[PDB]
Parts: sequence; C-alpha cells; structure tokens
Amino acid sequence: LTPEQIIAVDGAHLWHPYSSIGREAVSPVVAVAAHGAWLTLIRDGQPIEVLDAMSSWWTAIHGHGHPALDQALTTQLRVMNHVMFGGLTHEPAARLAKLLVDITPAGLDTVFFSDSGSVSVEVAAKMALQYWRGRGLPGKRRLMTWRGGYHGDTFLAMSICDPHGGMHSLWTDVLAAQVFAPQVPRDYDPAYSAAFEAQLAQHAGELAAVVVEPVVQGAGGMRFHDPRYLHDLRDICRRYEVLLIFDEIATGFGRTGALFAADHAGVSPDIMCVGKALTGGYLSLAATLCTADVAHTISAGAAGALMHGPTFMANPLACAVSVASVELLLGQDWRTRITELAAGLTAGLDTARALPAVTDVRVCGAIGVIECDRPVDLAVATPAALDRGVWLRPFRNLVYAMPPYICTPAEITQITSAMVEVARLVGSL
Amino acid sequence: GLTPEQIIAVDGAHLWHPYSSIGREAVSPVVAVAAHGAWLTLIRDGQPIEVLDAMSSWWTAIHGHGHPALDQALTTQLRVMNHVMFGGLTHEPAARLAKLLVDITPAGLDTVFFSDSGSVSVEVAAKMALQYWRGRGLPGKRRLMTWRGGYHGDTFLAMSICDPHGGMHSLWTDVLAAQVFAPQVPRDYDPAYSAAFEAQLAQHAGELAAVVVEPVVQGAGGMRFHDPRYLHDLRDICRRYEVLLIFDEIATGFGRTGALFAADHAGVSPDIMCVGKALTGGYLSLAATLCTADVAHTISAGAAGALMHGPTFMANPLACAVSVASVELLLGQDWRTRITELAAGLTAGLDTARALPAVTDVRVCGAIGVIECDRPVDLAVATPAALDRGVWLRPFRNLVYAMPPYICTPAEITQITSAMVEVARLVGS
Ligand SMILES: *Cc1c(COP(=O)(O)O)cnc(C)c1O
Ligand SMILES: *Cc1c(COP(=O)(O)O)cnc(C)c1O
Ligand SMILES: O=C(c1ccccc1)C1CCNCC1
Ligand SMILES: O=C(c1ccccc1)C1CCNCC1
Repeated sequence: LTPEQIIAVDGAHLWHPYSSIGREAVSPVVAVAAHGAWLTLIRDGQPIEVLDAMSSWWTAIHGHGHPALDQALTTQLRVMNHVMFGGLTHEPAARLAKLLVDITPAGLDTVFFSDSGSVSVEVAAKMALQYWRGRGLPGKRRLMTWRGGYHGDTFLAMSICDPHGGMHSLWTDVLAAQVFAPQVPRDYDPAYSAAFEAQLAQHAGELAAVVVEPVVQGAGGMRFHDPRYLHDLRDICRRYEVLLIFDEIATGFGRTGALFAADHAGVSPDIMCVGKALTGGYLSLAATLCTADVAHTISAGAAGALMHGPTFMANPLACAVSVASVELLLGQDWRTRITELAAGLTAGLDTARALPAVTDVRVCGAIGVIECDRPVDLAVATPAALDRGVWLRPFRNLVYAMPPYICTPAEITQITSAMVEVARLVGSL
Repeated sequence: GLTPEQIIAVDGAHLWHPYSSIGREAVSPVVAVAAHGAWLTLIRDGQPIEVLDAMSSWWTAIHGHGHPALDQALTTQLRVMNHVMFGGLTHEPAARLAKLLVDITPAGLDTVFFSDSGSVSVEVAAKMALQYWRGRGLPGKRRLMTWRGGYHGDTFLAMSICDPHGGMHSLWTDVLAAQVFAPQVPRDYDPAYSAAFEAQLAQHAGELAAVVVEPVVQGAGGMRFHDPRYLHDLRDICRRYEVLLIFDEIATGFGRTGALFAADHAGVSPDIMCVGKALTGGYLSLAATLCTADVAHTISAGAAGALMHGPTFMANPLACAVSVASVELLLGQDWRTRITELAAGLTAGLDTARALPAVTDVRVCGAIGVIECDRPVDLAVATPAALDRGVWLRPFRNLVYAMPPYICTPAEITQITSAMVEVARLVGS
C-alpha cells in the first residue's frame, strides 16, 4: 500500500480513538517509520522527520527501535513466541515479576499480568472486591476516588472516570455508582484531606478501595497535586480499613521524576497498576501488583482463587521486551536524565506564560504542559507543530508533551519551541 | 538469567496464574523453555522434553509456534516501525489488516475497531450496541441477552453475559449487570427452542440493545456444540424485534470450526462481530470488533458523535503485521481440506473413548475434539499421564479436549487423541 492507498483504506474501514466514522474534521497522517525520538510521516506526498514529543502516548520512553529492546524481542522470538499461562510458567514472566516486585513501592509482592491498562484496573478492582469477600465483608463493594480522574475505557474503569467533565460522562446512568471527592487541589491544603476523610468515614462500610492516579492526573486534565496528599490517603485508608489502589499506568517508570509517582510521598498502596511504558512502547502489556496479605486473603477465601485469566496472560514476547526495557532504565542514571529533561522543559516553556491565551505552564519530571484559555483546535495546531518538525497531540485546552528520555537538549528545545508556537496560534484567531 | 528451579521459586512467590491462588495450588506450574511448530519444550523432573501443544496454547497457535513466515513478518516490521499512537496517525499494517478482515468476514461488516484483548473487544461491541440505540433515541435499550453456557471474557461487563455458574456469579451478586438469559441451547436443532427464545426476547425487546452469543461452539463455558440453524433463527428474531446481533468469534474464528468463521456455517451476518485469540497466529495479544455501515454511521450521527474508546496500544504495528501474515498464510493454502482432515483424525482417534465407563460424550467440530466425562478430571493425575505420552493437555472441569495446530500431521493427531483417551481412562478408575 502507498500512503494514498492507506488513507483510502483508513477512511473506509478503520475506527480511530474517540472518533467517528466519516465525520472527522482532520484526517489521520500516515506514519511510515519510527527511529529513536523521530517519526517519519507523509505530508503532501513527501516523507518528513518529526520528533515524537508524545512518546506515542507515554509508551516510547527509550525511543523507537532501541537496539537493546529490538534484540530482546528477536532473541525471545527465536526461542518461544508464546505459551499458555494455564499450568505453564516461563523465564520472561519470572524475570519480569522479580524485577517489578523489587522496584515498586515496598510490600507489593505479587504480580498479575494482563494485556492492557484498562484490564489491569478491572483486575485491581476484582482483587479489592474479592479481598473483602475473603474477609467476610461483601458489603465493601464500592470504590472511592477524587474528581479529575481517568482509569481506562472498559465499563468498571469508566465508573471512576470524572463523572462531570470526564470523557465517559455520557454513560453515568449505566455505570456502577461510585463515591467522588472534589477535585484534588495543586497546592497542599490540610482542609482537603480532612474533608476527604470525613466523606470516606461515612461510606467506609461499603467501600472496597480508594483508587487514584498519584501526583499526576493524565487524561482528565494533566493536573498535578502535592505528593503529601498521597501520605494523607495512605493514613486515612489504613485507619478506616479501606484498600488503597494507585493507578500508575501513565506515571510509572521514571516519568514524573521518581521511579514511580508513589515514591514522591514514600507511600506504598495495597494494589498498583502499571502499563503504558512497561514494554518501552513495543507491545501491549500491563500488570497489577498486590501485597502478600491481599493475595493470601483472596487465596484463603471461598473462591480460593482470583477469577481472572486473559488468553495472552504473561506473553513471553511482551515480557521479554519489558525486562530489557526496565533493565535499560535501571542500568543508567535515569534520575539525572529526567531532572535534565524537566529543566529543559521548564526553560523552554517559560515564555508561554506571557502569551495571551495561556493560563498556566507546569512541569513535573519529563512532562510539560501549557494550559490554554480555550480548547485547542487540532486543525490549526497539527500543521503548526508539523511545520516545526514536531508531532504534538493536544487535547481539550492542553498543549502538552512527554518526550522520550533519550531526547537531547536541542531536541527538547525544538519540542518546547513548537509547543509555544502552537500556544501562540491559539491566542491569535 | 534463571534456571528452571529459580523460575519455580520466583513463580511460586510472585506470579498469579489464571483463576489461581498464591501459594495454594495443588499442581505447580510446569516450566516451558521453548516452542516450535506443534511442539513445546517443557521441564519434567529437571529434564527438557518435547510435547505436542494439543491446546494450541488456548486456540492461538493455529500455524504452530515460530512459523518462519510469521517470524519474518514480525522482524520485518520491527526494523521499520515498532509502534506509533493511533490518535491522529495511521499506518500500513493497520490498513492491510482492516482490508483483510472486512474482506473475509461475513457480508456487511466493513468497519474495524482494534483493541488489545478479547474481553476488551467484547466491551467495545457492547458499547457500540448501546451507543447505537442512543443514536436512535432509544436509551432504554441497554440490556444484553444471551443463552446459558456462554463465555465472553473476564472484565466486568463481559462477566455479566457469561454463564452464571461458569463465571461464578455467586461471588458477584449485584456487582454485575443483570442481563437476560435464555436456557442452554441444545446440540440438536429443535424449533421449539427458538420459539421460546423469541417469546422471552419479545418481552424484553424495549430494554434490549443486543443479543450476544458464541456461534456454533461454546468454548470456556463447556465446549458445547449447537446446530448452526439456531443462528439463522437468532438473526431473524433480532431483525423482527429490532435488537442487534453480536457474534463473539474470538475462539471460533479463522477456520477453527471448519468454516472461516462459524457464522458461515449458517450463512448469517451479525450486526457486530468480535475476533481475537488466533488473529495474530498466537504471537501477540490483539483483537478486533467489526460492525456494519449502519451501526457505524448511526453511532457517528448520534448526539454523542463519537465512540469513546481508544486503547493506548490500539492497532499496534507489530501485532497487526504478524496478523496480516497469519491471515494471508491461512488464505493462501487449502485450509478447508486441512481442517476436514484434522476433524477426521480427531474423530478416528477419539472413538475408542466412547465405550469408557466415565465418558458421557465424544464430539468433534472442525479442528476441535472433546471427551466429556461424568466427573471432574483430576489435573494431578491427568497432566503427568499426558506428558508421559508426549502431549500437553489442559483439562477443565469434566472435559478432556483439544484444538490442535492446523499444521499437525496425521501421526501427531494420533498421538494427541491417544493421550486424550488414556486421560479419559484414568478418570474412571
Ligand atoms: C492509559 C491509561 C489507562 C488505560 O490503559 P489502556 O492501555 O488505554 O487500556 C488507565 N489508567 C491510566 C491512569 C492511564 O493513563
Ligand atoms: C477467550 C475468549 C474471550 C476473551 O479473550 P481474552 O483475550 O482472554 O480477554 C472472549 N470471548 C470468547 C468466546 C473467548 O473464547
Ligand atoms: O494517555 C492518554 C492521554 C493522556 C493525557 C492526555 C490525553 C490523553 C490517552 C488517553 C486515551 N487513551 C489513549 C491514551
Ligand atoms: O479458551 C479458554 C478455554 C476454552 C475451553 C475450556 C476452558 C478454557 C480459556 C478461558 C479462560 N481464559 C483463557 C482461555
């Protein structure tokens, strides 16, 4: 297929994310290669190189086509593509589980592999529900979260998405009815924690778990909050006997400046979800971790088992590339790398603050955000970014980036420069 | 690097397996160290032994493991582009696969939504159905109807249409959506069943978005077969009462039952279809949900204006590329004759089991063979028995069953069936 043929097939037959068939104002761009921090895209019939400022939605932390990851995949492919995890185990699964148990917050000792973040969230909920049934308290059935959140697109995951402003707002009448605390503020305010506790207190006997994105809320608005709130959540959950679940599917593996965002508060949840960057952006894979206490209580219960088991559970190919990706991350001074990225984003985005349509500029590790006073029009933003050699994907009123960790300072500068120019265009027609 | 002994230690301490416990499983997982063609290399008492993958690693490995054409397709794509985000970009693997799938599926299915797993593809199908009727101004049409004995995955909406006993709804009382269940569909065709189905559906039509079933073969709910004419009746009933029809072909697709898709046995097209397990030839997790032009535009024209779903790894280039190769490999051979020979080999090999004391039925459909016993099959006994005979089997409940790779020779099918007969011989003593 030529690029024009791809476009024709795509228009006729392919659903894209959060889209319609045949009613999108701006058509998809054909991507034909990816290498390191760069994509080759087709524009007006010609190949152009642009920076993947989005890391392909958080995934490409080491860039595309990294030699260590490529070879880990081809090495595993030579030996064993996949076997069923029912009654069999294998080296990639064990090596990855060992790595994950070692580097996640203390106490997370068991690992359930699945194929996507949304499924890993459903597994986390299932763990929490089965835990309390194992305790003989089946009334502990509901989840609590704060507003502004996002946890995936399957129907249980949707139930803890922000109900008034979240992307799943139209489904509230058919979703499970969960408990929502107000939006968590950026700056630390003890009164917010006090109110959260008071609200949790009156629902405690029906709550299985609190589920939150720690430090950074992604798809709900790229909002940051003070890590001290996570400390308060841990304390509150401990005292009222409610499990604490951290969704680190976006925040994991160095992105926020710590290995996991939980680490900013030195807090360990009872259950944790990871994904997006787990395989370094090669393949779909996710994992749900829980404490030995949660596992044992589930295993000692009436069920005697966690009733979940995806067909491709612990896929050897995905696990092998994940092992290589994590080892690559840990074998380098990733902390210094991310601090340098954050400095580069901060310095590059600073002039956006003075722009007329810009309401806030904020950076947290290798995440840079320009918040605008109006929704960003992709028809204007997308060519403006491409003209400057950068692939950006704004959403709502946000021009934001999460670059690969391998980006040089010059590349971060090119990215922040494109972001600023997109923001400038927002405020001038 | 890990020895098989170290793998067992890590596994027992840190890894969840499908529908299992931590630290309480009677039969420890067996270490798999390689897979090629129809064969797995497993560790038994410290020794590596090659055994037949009679399960095709849960329906997935239809061309066997490490097939040169599929290995090649993967490595070829890996050199050009591992992954890019599907939000605003498209690519050749996604287009080639979409074009293939719309061409070979039942008539009328011309749009494709890619996701990462079967369970997610089922949730997408449900969401399509519900959003369809919202698009027609009938939001009351929000329940699903199915027959008993079904299985559709492990996420919470998927669980709601699983057989109440199979999916242990006992444990999940009003956690799950309450759906409408018709009685178990019989093996042989009885028009009275369809008439009763219709009468039940008629009572609920104003609140039903869709009927969802596995066509011809019910997999994880009991490996039961039913006459394809029932699907003809469902299509008619759904058309007359304005309820959508969804076929879940995640286990039945790509030739497994003797037709390219099980629906083709009845010559019926559903409004929405799910595929998954064998889509990638068993290399990587991938699934897809297809729908008609009517379904797609009714969704796209509705007030909501977009299908709000979009997995991070949607339409992953590596998974799509190996899928293209797998599908083309299937289509480029006389697959119909291959399956017929496989079916004949299963029939001949399993006939001996009919006369066994513990055996209540023996049945074959395409490349699927089942021995149904009168009591649970003991894994502690069955698994070394099969391994002694060079065959990996994974019995479930009272069923000794197989779905071998399409590449299995007559000699290999003889080996597989003889292991099945002997497992079925040990149960009844
Ligand atoms: C992306 C994401 C998910 C869902 O992951 P998918 O792979 O898209 O199913 C869940 N939670 C958070 C916080 C995420 O960023
Ligand atoms: C296996 C299966 C599913 C679920 O697929 P996963 O990849 O395990 O989520 C759904 N429906 C049917 C009919 C299946 O056989
Ligand atoms: O990671 C995401 C993201 C994060 C922040 C802002 C917008 C989308 C996407 C959320 C929707 N599914 C694909 C990934
Ligand atoms: O396909 C399956 C199956 C099929 C028939 C009998 C038992 C399990 C499994 C069902 C549970 N998830 C992994 C696949």
